[PDB]
Amino acid sequence: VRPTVLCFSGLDPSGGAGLQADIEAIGQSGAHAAIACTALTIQNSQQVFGFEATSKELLLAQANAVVGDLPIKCVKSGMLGTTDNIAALAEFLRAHPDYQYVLDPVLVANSGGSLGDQATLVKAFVELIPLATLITPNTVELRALTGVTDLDQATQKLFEMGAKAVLVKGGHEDTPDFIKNSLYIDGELAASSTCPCSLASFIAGRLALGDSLKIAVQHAETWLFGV
Amino acid sequence: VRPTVLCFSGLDPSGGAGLQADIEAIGQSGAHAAIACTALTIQNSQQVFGFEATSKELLLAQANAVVGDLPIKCVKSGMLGTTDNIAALAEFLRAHPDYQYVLDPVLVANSGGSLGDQATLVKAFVELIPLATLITPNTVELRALTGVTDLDQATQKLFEMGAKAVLVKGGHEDTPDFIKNSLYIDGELAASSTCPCSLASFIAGRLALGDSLKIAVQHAETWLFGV
Repeated sequence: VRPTVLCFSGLDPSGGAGLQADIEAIGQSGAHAAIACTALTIQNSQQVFGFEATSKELLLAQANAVVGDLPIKCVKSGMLGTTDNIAALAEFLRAHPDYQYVLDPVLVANSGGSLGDQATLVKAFVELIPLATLITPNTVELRALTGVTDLDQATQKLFEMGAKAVLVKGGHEDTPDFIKNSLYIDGELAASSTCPCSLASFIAGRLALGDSLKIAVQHAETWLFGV
Repeated sequence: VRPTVLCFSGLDPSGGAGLQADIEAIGQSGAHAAIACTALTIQNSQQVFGFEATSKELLLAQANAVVGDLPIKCVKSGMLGTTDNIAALAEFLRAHPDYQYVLDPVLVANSGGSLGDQATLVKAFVELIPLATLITPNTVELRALTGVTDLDQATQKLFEMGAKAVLVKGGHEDTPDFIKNSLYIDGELAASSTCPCSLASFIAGRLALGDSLKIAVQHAETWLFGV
């Protein structure tokens, strides 16, 4: 088996996002995907009708079945659904500090439909921020996590909250053709790029395969520049 | 969006089988996968610890969110978990007789671990057999569905039970290097082939794209001869 990325992600039946997108991205990165499903959502391209969040017990049962069997090198999270599941993931990560971890701070669906109570989820994410090898917020997620509207100030706030590295997707350098991404490591700009961007799972795959953070981010852009 | 295959399949956290394999195969066929998850299983490469079957209500809710939004052309089923879910799928298919349907009669995991009570599931599958465009049993599944050990006789029994077409995977022509597949249409041998075989979802994708059954089966073998 290839190095494995274990994904704590929700299921989108329409196949536009969620663990399906994780599987597609990780396969294309060259790694193997394993899945601990956090929720069965009821949604399509237009709206979210609702979701059934996985219990913390069933979430950890899925994850722990993978541990010891597959060569897990990295964890990726997307939709977690509940504060219980955020806490369960933190528990899992603290039991395995040797795993890398890519935090994609999903708060809402592509359609804008609810994937949980944002106020309580934002507060719960505080626990996961310092555990991540990389956090990948878009500009909306960045502001929600920090309560700061200025992008520069919000980025610094994330580092004050314990972030190790942050890939901010979008911002003042965007155009009709590209979203500009900025990679910060320990509060400093490390790479400033673009992307013709769901990058978390691909990056996780490259990290599992032994890439440096900068090399993983670059590969993910190259992948999309061919996608 | 590409033509869509809607998959009624279970989740295997280790990523060796289940809806993950459906997503990979359907993407490579050129179609789009949508998912109605029938169960969250707890398993790895070595064993099945257990599973939590999706309720018939949540199963249909996932499926119906996809209907009307995506261009569904084909349904594929794998693990269904419960007799309730087999009945729910039959209900769904009879509401949409225009969908093609590939029945992969999953009864047990790759490891040999239980995915439900085989005696009651075999009896429940009677309902789905006549609805399928194609059934894809391996030799074990073929014998279990029919209660017949002779492969030729079991195949004819499946047609007496209302089958329209059957792709039997494996048999007396197998070797250490290849499993031989036989495609029967209306009780007659239509194509006799080999395969260097989880073919159901790839075939479903090709059917969604407008291929004939024989052409879809051939494409699926060509795919593996490069995999």
